[PDB]
Amino acid sequence: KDFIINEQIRAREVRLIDQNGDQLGIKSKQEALEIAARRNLDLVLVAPNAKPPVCRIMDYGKFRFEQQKKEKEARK
RNA sequence: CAAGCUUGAGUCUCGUAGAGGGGGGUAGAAUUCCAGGUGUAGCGGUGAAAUGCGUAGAGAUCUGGAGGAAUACCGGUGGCG
Repeated sequence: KDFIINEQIRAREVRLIDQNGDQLGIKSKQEALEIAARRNLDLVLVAPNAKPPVCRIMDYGKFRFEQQKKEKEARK
C-alpha cells in the first residue's frame, strides 16, 4: 500500500515510468525528481526491490485517496 | 343607616433611568461550505493513539461569494420585569 516518494527515495538510479505508461528508461534520482516536478506530480517508488528500483510519476494523494475509497466502499 | 373628613388609594402635569414586552430593519467578528491564486506533504486528534481528512493537492496563506446562529469589548454583588 504505502509507498515512499520524492526525497524519501534513497536509490542512486531508478527505472522511470511516466504517468501515461511511457518507459523513460534508467535515470538518476535527481533527473527523475526534476521530471516529476516539471509535471507537478510525485515520484513514487512502486517497485523498491526491482533492479534498478522502479519509480512511477503520478499524483500520490489522488492515488492514495482512490485506494482508500475503494477499500471502504467495498466493505460497507 | 346618613352626612362628612384627607392622611390610605387613585387621577392630572412635566421630566428621568432601564437587556421590561411585541414587530420590522440593519451591522460587523468568527465557524462551516462553495469558487479561484500561491504552495506541497502532511493536517487533525490524544495522556498515548487510532478512526478520520490530504497529491481528485489537504492543512497553511490570500481573494471573492453563499448560508445559518449568536451578538466580544462596553459589562459592573450594574439595570428592568
